[PDB]
Amino acid sequence: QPEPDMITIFIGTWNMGNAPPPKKITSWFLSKGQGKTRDDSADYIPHDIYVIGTQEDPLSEKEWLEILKHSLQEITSVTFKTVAIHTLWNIRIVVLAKPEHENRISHICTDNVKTGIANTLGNKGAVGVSFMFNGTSLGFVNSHLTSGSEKKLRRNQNYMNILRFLALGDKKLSPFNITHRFTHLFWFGDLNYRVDLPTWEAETIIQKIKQQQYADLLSHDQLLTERREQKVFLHFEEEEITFAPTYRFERLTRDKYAYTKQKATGMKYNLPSWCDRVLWKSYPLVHVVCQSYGSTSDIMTSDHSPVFATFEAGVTSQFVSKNGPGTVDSQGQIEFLRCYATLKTKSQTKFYLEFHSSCLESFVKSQEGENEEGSEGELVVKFGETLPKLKPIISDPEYLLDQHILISIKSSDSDESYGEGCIALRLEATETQLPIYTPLTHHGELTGHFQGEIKLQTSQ
Ligand SMILES: Cc1ccccc1CNc1nnnn1C
Repeated sequence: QPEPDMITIFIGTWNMGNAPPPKKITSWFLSKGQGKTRDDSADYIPHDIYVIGTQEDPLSEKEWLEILKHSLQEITSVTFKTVAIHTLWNIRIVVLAKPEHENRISHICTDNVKTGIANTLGNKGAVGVSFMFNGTSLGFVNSHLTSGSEKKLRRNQNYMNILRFLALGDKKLSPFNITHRFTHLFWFGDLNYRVDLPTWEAETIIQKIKQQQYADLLSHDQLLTERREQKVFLHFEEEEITFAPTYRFERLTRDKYAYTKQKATGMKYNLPSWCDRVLWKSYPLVHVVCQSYGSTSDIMTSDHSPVFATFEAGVTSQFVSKNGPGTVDSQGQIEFLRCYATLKTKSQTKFYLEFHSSCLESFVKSQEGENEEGSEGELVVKFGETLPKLKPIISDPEYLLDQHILISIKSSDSDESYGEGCIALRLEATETQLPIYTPLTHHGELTGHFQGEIKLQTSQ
């Protein structure tokens, strides 16, 4: 029975509005409703992995698991295995997988982050799950960010706290946050970004929604504008939105948006918004294709509609050779030529690199680089041809060309990372000097760039 080179992943996010669900929620898992929807001919084909994020979830873990499993069993006639479940307050994540994957999944981690301080600590934050699926690392984050149209900068701060402090994936990747630890990272939830238009325009917005004319609304969506301005979710992708705003509905219908200020809302307006979102970030040149992104039309217990997204995702096998794992394969090597880091820092410490990869027995520290002044004020750290030759555990090109090298540039004075990035080994040629490039980030913000050339030797 061959190991897969692709899987499909279902991501759901639903703010349940503290109400129990209706008796039937199958439309959610079938990607049916509005937006980019799944073809009917696929309805009985199970996804490999289902990741369900809820917010304002009033159910126990047991109660929700029973509903989810019975829902999937009805669609697919498969009894899914529970990989992980984790709840912070009323924010929950459930991962379910086909039983045939049970012995492909390992290294399961869960964590949560509570956002805010005093007043603002006690209901918002995030939960996450990570695991290995054969040779591929997968991370999943469900966040419930700060509410309210005038709090976009708080949401952005919530995002940075979650990616700094959520402890998932391989703890040996010490310089790297969750935005670098996984082959594929899915980040979803009630992100709570709003359509930034005047309150007076509420009825005009409703009109536009009834006409399925979303362009003049999406151009004011805070998440799209903040992402464009590099304020949040740097280097994440989102499918185009082609479904109506998923908040704020009158319960028990979808015919009415409930936007007007009420005592129950703290006298705040809730103009129709795309609060409920799915984004992802995958390592360079790894297959990932969004095959659905939409909202259900028939689940009406909450003031939000559920959102679904599904993905094809490339996966790799747990590779064994005669040599690695447990030794190097002298027929393999990775060389960096003429490499330099450009850093936004004002600091004047010396810097060194660390190379981390599961194709290495352990991470590799470089010598210090040579600091020069860039023309437009910046720090350029030159490595020349000084970088250590990396010795992969396996030389087979079917394995090595699918790997990645994480790079951290660290201060010699403090050993703190000033920037992290990632280089794919999925090269156009072996035994050939080829350009490489990654942006560098720290705490998920842009801090610089790393560029140079690579020369990869495989057994072929
Ligand atoms: C509503 C539902 C529930 C469980 C499984 C499938 C479906 C809809 N799919 C379907 N019905 N007839 N043909 N097809 C493709």
